[PDB]
Amino acid sequence: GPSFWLGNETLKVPLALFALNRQRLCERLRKNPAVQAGSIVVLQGGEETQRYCTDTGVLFRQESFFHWAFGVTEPGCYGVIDVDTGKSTLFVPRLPASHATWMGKIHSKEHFKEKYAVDDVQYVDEIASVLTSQKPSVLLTLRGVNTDSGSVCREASFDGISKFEVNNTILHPEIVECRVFKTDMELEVLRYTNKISSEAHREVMKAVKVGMKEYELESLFEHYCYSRGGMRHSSYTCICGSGENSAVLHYGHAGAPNDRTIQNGDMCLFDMGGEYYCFASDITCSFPANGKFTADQKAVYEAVLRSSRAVMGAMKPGVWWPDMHRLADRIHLEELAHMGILSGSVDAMVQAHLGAVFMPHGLGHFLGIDVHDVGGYPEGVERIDEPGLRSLRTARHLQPGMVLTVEPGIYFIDHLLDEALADPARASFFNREVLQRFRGFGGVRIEEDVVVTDSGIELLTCVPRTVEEIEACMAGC
Amino acid sequence: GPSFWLGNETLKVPLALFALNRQRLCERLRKNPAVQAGSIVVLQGGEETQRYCTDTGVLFRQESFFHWAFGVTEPGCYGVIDVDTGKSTLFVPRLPASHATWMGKIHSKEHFKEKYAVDDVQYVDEIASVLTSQKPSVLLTLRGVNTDSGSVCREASFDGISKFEVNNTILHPEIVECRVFKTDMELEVLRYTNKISSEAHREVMKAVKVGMKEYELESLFEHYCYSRGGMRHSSYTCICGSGENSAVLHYGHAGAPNDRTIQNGDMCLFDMGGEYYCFASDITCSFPANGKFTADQKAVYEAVLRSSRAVMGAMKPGVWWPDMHRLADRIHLEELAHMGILSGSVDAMVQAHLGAVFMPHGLGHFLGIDVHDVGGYPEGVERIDEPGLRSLRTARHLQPGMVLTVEPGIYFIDHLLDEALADPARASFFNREVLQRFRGFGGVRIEEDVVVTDSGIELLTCVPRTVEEIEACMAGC
Ligand code: NA
Ligand code: NA
Ligand code: NA
Ligand code: NA
Ligand code: NA
Repeated sequence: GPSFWLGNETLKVPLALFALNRQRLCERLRKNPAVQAGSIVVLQGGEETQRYCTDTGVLFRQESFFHWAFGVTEPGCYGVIDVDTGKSTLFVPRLPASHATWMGKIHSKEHFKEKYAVDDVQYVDEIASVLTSQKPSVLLTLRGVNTDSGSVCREASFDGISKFEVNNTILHPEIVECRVFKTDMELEVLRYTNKISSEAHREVMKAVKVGMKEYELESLFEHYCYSRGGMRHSSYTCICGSGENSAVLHYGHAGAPNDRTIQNGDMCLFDMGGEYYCFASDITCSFPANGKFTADQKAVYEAVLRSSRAVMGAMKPGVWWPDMHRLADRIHLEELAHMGILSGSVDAMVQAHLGAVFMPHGLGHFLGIDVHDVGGYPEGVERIDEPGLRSLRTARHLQPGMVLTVEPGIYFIDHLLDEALADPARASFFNREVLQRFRGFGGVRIEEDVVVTDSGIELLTCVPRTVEEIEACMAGC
Repeated sequence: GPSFWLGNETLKVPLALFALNRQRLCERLRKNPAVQAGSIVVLQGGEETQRYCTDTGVLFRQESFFHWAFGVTEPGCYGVIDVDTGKSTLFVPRLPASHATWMGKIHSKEHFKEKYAVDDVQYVDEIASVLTSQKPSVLLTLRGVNTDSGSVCREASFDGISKFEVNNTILHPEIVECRVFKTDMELEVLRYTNKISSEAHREVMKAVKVGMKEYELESLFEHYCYSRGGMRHSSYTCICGSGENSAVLHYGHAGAPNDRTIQNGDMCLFDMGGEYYCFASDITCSFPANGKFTADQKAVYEAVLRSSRAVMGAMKPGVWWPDMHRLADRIHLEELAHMGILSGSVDAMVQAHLGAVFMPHGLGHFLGIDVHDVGGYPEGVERIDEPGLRSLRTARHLQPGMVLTVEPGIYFIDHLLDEALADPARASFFNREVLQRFRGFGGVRIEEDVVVTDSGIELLTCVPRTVEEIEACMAGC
């Protein structure tokens, strides 16, 4: 059948991918004992937006659940799925015949039907009529709480919906759960987003020169991803932290917009990932600006390399994700002790949650259509109220088909260091004369994207990682 | 004093630019007989947003009126200006000390005071208490209708505002009028945005090759603008129309995403403009994909060049903008007749509104902090209900300090030509034996940004324009 493509060397994504998603959603819904026969899933697509009160258009990116189900790139659509039959209907805007002037061809409904391989296409203004005709028992709409933002999903509405029975509680947990497990077709797209983003990271490492602004590398990264990968969007705002900014976890946003001059001796921590057809990638590379690790930089870096590889090697079905977080903590503490920053029993350090002083964020998260993907905390899976672990975006056990980032890091963050040094249960583990050398060091994060397999993981990311590989890459070898 | 700068060769913009805007707004309001003594202007800044229900952040860009008055890059602020004294107070978010875990150093109020050169800085949650202590007579808030989008400006609101007298009618027309007339400091920024965008257009003409995707040039343009000009945003989504797509006026949006392969013999129409520190640029260059104009391409192109230069030569204070639109129409019609596409009396063609068949859009618009800048249709200025002229974004008379685009074009749009050919009042002008050669030609638009001076215009844009210049640029001169 048909495929989404941006030509050149970009990936052809079969529209069958979305058909399979629709089938899987229906299969799950049919197993749910609360679901009535004759139910119809109703999703509302994103709409075109403008900046504030202006007419300045914002580039449209589809809403993630709607994209998962339909793969539709146009704004202003709806999509419905008969649960019992699996039959899909796309609803497209009826554009005035007088509109070929400003926006482009006025495509027929037949064009959209063949483009998206759905069962039927109707106009948005006909939705109440078309639904009334099907005599559904209930409309299943999307409403629930995203566990990363705390936002409530936008439930579909249309002129005439009040005439229907509507259930807005059943669908969200089921569609979330389907999104958690990537199909083989979805994995092909994620391999591709990781391929292009990995190439772009390598180009950035080759291009970095002392004296550049951080944003020069952001620009280069996005230019590679778009011109060579067809990635018009990134998956999140690029983090190009250099020097002390590598310790700033929330960096690159408008209040800290990648505007520091990279200096000789600085570490760089670049967390960037292109998006292709609404599928994410998320990769972080850390390396010395000047292309040569100092002894202290090599020590910190190789500690995170060790925890990265230990977590990847331990991951397999049945592994509890918080145990991976604690595994990384333990390794970091051992290496920070080997380095002389810490002294004493690593067992006692773990008991005092010292790892969270150095890695306050979660070890990694699900990834898919959203970079922080849905389904980390379904009902019955509890957040753990401890330093570090409270920041984890899932406390689930791993299963085949889950896609995770693995992103341990070690940072020297003054607020956290100083808090630990004030606490008698934690202060004694520090050698202050050694820690002093590391104030302003910045931080190192190594982030890989992986898929859980039947026996372990498959790594999607392909960037230089050892000190040797990084130095050779940056030397222009 | 302090300036905004992104380093390297980027423009240093003094924060005194915004202080001057605030002073101008107060001087205007002091002269307004309806403004009460002790009035305070209250503006609310833009807030940080995420994609839909996800935690994926959208890169924050300040709201335009708020930017014009304060130049503040951070989300979540408010700003007030005492009218009688001109005293400015910025209100900033209160971040808890623990956010230093994720954000590095949390900036003090003093930091923001020095950064923005305002008189005072307070936390947002203290706004009601601070205003109460000032004992203002009335708060002047922003509400009015944007004449391009039809949207209503977001009026400031905070907890406790109901305890004050609020006027939401006076401010909008006044602050809009200040924005219409650019200061010397603003013109320096618009000259810079034109310089960078001009260079980037030149790089695109040098790089275009038959066989590329349109979006490869969008990517290159945006990369030049960000890496070399510090332009993180474009002023609007890039329009990169090749071949038939050059006749689609706002091509490049999500539904038509610059995804055509450029062919030998195609015309390209590239409408792209970087934004620096929320100041716009808007430039359109038209040129043959293969670097060599055919006779037909040269004739259409030079017709638009003729109207471009006639309008620029005619613009001066006191000129009614709709007269410039009609001037361009007349020239296009003369030239289309001189190339054999039309025959008969140009006077009769103008009476028949034939110009609007070839140029269905307005001649040009105000430009400033928004690409389609505010103030085109203040109370008393009426829209003209005629083809072409109906699309004008202003019917004002020109005055010194206004900034306008001058963007005549000629396009071969099938549904417009077909309408004309089906209308006995218009059909007779066409020579179908010559017209047939231009079906699928696309279109040409030449867009310059200019400032109205005391006696004429200043051209901001600096790209090759003659056939000879364009061929030389594409040949790498
Ligand atoms: Na990341
Ligand atoms: Na991540
Ligand atoms: Na393993
Ligand atoms: Na334009
Ligand atoms: Na324009």
